[PDB]
Amino acid sequence: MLPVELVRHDVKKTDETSQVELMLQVDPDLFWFNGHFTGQPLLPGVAQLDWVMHYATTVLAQGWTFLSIENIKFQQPILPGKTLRLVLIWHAGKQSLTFSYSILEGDTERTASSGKIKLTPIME
Amino acid sequence: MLPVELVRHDVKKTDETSQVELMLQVDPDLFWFNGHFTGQPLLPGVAQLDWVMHYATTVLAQGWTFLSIENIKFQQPILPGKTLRLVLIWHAGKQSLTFSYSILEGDTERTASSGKIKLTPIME
Amino acid sequence: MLPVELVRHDVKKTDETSQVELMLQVDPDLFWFNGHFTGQPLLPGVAQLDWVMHYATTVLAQGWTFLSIENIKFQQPILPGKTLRLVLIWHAGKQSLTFSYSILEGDTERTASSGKIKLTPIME
Amino acid sequence: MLPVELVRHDVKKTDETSQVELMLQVDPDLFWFNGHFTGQPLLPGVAQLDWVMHYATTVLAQGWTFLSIENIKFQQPILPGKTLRLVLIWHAGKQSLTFSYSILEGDTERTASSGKIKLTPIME
Repeated sequence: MLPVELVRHDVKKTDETSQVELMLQVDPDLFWFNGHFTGQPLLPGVAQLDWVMHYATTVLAQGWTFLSIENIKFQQPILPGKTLRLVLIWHAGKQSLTFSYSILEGDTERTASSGKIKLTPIME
Repeated sequence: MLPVELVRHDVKKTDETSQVELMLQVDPDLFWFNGHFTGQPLLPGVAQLDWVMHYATTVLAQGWTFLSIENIKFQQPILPGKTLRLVLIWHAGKQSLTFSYSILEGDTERTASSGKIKLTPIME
Repeated sequence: MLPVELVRHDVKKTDETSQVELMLQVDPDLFWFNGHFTGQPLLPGVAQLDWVMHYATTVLAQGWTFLSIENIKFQQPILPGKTLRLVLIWHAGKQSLTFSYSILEGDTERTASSGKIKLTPIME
Repeated sequence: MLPVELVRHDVKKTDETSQVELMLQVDPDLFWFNGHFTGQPLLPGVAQLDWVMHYATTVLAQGWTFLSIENIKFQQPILPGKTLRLVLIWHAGKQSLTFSYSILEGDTERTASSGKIKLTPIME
């Protein structure tokens, strides 16, 4: 279910926005790609969001959780076996979490998906 | 991502099997149903498998993990807000995990999906 | 790709609304259910819309075509081999096409999906 | 539902096979991509097969129809707005229809999907 974590950069704190960059590997053996479920395997939106939420709340907004998706945009499908760069930016002020997925192949780096999510205090 | 656990009966041991019955609630707020990812919300197989594996390895086969799907069969779609009975039977001998999902509505109980999964000793 | 047409009632013209009722059989051999594509076969939204559009413009609004989906609502999945009642109501005034799908089993009739679509004159 | 036909080369008859090549445009307005049905739009297999069968039976095997999918393989997802080359080869002897989809971008041409289908004489 989860991606293989290649590298986890240190958190870059600025004024209000925090940042963490991860290099992830989309494992061909993830249930997301099992032949019994799909013949055109690609990382679905639920998984992309889920991964975003797991890293965002364990590394940037520990006491927060999902409220809503302000906007998501899937530009390129993510296939099994791809290497991804995941950038998460959290602005506790506006309570907005910005994310970005990019596929690294050769010397190229294409954006696969990006979006803004609203989070809320836990048991606020 | 997980279902709301309603009831967890006790493990029922026999010769070489371990059974566990659970009543789960398929929360409408699961990411699996987010409007941004689908208009026809239904519990996908990855989710049905993911849940089967989670309870199985935490309640019946603690030191085991997924190897392969011997056979799965989806008979009825599972909609958001449904109440489900999940029966897991584990035969450590044949190393086979049998599961069964049924939807409870009114006085009825229909099978939604069932299957057999092969598991393997972790770090074996 | 199309459903088997069991019965096609006569058009019931009233003041502004024109109607037609079809009984359809969802054939188990439709490409929509091919094992190579889906493991949990069910009639997807595109197909449901396509069928609505095909009957609606060859029987009620001959010189019109799709513009947009004002609202759709999927309440019950449609499985392979089911018998369906399809009701189409067209109000050329408001240029609105209303549709309704219901599954007939035993003495019951559940609504599977319904919605309103806006159409526009062809080559208008 | 159908793709926009850009170019249709002539049938290329050899010794035992028949061939036709088409350049198609995957129109962003197809129902296959309607926002109400998906957030990650991509040409599904049902659509890819449906198109293959349509051109094949109207250009190469007029008196034939689908029997079964000997093998299909989806290598690259097809996004809305892409230009595709579709190659169909029909061997009436072995009654096998071979197809191949490739995406044209820049100077590149990647295979998106390919497969072999068995057809049968209609009313045979």
